Amino acid sequence: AHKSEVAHRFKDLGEENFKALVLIAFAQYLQQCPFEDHVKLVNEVTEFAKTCVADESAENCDKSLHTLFGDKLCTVATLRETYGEMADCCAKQEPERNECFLQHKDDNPNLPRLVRPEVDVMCTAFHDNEETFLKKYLYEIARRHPYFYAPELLFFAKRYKAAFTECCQAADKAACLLPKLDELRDEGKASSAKQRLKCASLQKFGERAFKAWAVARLSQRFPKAEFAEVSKLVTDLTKVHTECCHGDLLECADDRADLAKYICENQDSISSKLKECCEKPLLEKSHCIAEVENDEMPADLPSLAADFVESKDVCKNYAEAKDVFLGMFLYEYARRHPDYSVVLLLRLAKTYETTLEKCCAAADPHECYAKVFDEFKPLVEEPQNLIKQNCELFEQLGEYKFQNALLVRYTKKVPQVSTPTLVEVSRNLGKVGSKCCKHPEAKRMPCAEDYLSVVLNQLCVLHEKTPVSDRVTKCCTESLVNRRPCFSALEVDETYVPKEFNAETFTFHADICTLSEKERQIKKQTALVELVKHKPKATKEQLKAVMDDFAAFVEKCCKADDKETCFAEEGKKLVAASQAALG
Ligand SMILES: CCCCCCCCCCCCCC(=O)O
Ligand SMILES: CCCCCCCCCCCCCC(=O)O
Ligand SMILES: CCCCCCCCCCCCCC(=O)O
Ligand SMILES: [Co+2]
Ligand SMILES: [Co+2]
Ligand SMILES: [Co+2]
Ligand SMILES: [Co+2]
Ligand SMILES: [Co+2]
Ligand SMILES: [Co+2]
Ligand SMILES: [Co+2]
Ligand SMILES: [Co+2]
Ligand SMILES: [Co+2]
Repeated sequence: AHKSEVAHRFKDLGEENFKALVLIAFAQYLQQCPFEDHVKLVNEVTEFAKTCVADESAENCDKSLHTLFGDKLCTVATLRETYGEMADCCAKQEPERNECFLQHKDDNPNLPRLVRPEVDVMCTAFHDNEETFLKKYLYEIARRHPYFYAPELLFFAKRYKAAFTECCQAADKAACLLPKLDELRDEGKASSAKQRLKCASLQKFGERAFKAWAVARLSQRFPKAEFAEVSKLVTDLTKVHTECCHGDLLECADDRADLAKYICENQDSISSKLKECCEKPLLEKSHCIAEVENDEMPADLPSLAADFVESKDVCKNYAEAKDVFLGMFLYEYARRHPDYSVVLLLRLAKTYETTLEKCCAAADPHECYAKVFDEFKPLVEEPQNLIKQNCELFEQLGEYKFQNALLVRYTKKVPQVSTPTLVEVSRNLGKVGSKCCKHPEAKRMPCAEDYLSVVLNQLCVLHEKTPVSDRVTKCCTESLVNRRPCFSALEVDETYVPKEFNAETFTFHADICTLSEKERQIKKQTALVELVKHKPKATKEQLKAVMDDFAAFVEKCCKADDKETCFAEEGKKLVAASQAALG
């Protein structure tokens, strides 16, 4: 396989893992081409690989995968028809050609939404046409998420299969399945957004900013590891994110294996918990190490007060290699705080920095910087107090009513954002409450950071494409440490011009009674926002009193025969009282 990289990779990867990545890849570059067309390209390329395994001497096996992929893209007939100047790439050398192709990938393709089929239909297809069933999904998921790291999407497509295995052969397949599909969807939609943010935050902020976030996260993960070790990994980890964001998966995947290789050797130098993962095969090893549990910190926890306070060379050591010192601070503090959000640990370091800038210029440095660890406690409480205020509320209200609290809350704060956005974001923010309040107190803040980050990012992408607010924009275009407290610090818009009434917005029909919870709930939540938009000035009590009356209205007309007249004639009456109530 010296001659042929193809064969080299068709052996490092399964045929099954290969065929899927080739499919993923082609979708990701050629988003508009049909499935049938692609599975044709897949098989042409697969048959070609095998040939090279047998004889690496076979013609066109010697070629680099870069050259072979491009050659196979330019094979496509509708390349000039559908993809225009993407076809012009095909006239260039393979350095410029591949880079050309990457530049034409649509960050947001305009493809219809994927409408989930009824379980019965799906399960039938899972049985009768499994491969076809499972490959379209990778296709549909990939066309829509072109920059998504193909190997991650390979792990997602197999957890998918395990749900049809489990939920299809069950009494109630629907009630079983759709919460596992919405679950994976949610985990997959998160992972997509996490990859954008990671790549975005590398360019929109410093490599320093990324290296710092990295120090802190890896110091929690591997607490029993020297600054020098941690430091080295931060470097290699940056190298890999900088490359994977360039977009070349081949080098990206290679670097990862190499890094994982380094990690799996030297494992006693890094962490205990890396054994499981380190056994795993190529693509998976890297995947697992990213997710490995935070290793236990050494029993001996030397006071960080001794080194960074209550010492003389604090200001000396800082003067030379301050970013080593700051880094050393952050490392030391990070491993002694795996329950802290990373955006917090960084905030603390920007403090220690900010402090030592002032206090080293000071006449008495020792007495100047003696209360730095007291400047951290307000910063630890703010995110902790919002964790408890919010998880308190959640338990009382349950997920739906929690969501509805958030809807009313945010609609007043930013009434300009479309009802659909507000509804999605609030729903999703509910799931953060569900996901993370089930985590114990320690583990709560990391959890929040992960999910908020994506929810907040997705929001911050959507909005900026179609801006409606100054205050959302300031927060999105702001530091990663300061992005969340910026949103938290939002207040109600007192300048809003209440929306006009429209009865159809508050009309309702019998369907709702038998509808699915999700789609029923969303119907009601649209109304809630629309209500709050139309009457922002209204009290909790006032809105509750309506919500109580709307509730009973449904409970009634869904226990009615000829519900349709009920809904119309009680909806006329409900609407009228409501206007009276809030008018
Ligand atoms: C509104 C979502 C409900 C779930 C709990 C949210 C709590 C927000 C505060 C915690 C933020 C942690 C990240 C950070 O340290 O900035
Ligand atoms: C347009 C949607 C705005 C969503 C705001 C997300 C805020 C995330 C942090 C939660 C902090 C508590 C709620 C708040 O007061 O903002
Ligand atoms: C003032 C204009 C007419 C308003 C009509 C009532 C709309 C309220 C719908 C809110 C949904 C409540 C949530 C629920 O009960 O699950
Ligand atoms: Co060979
Ligand atoms: Co190899
Ligand atoms: Co059968
Ligand atoms: Co998506
Ligand atoms: Co390359
Ligand atoms: Co390289
Ligand atoms: Co002292
Ligand atoms: Co967790
Ligand atoms: Co303003």
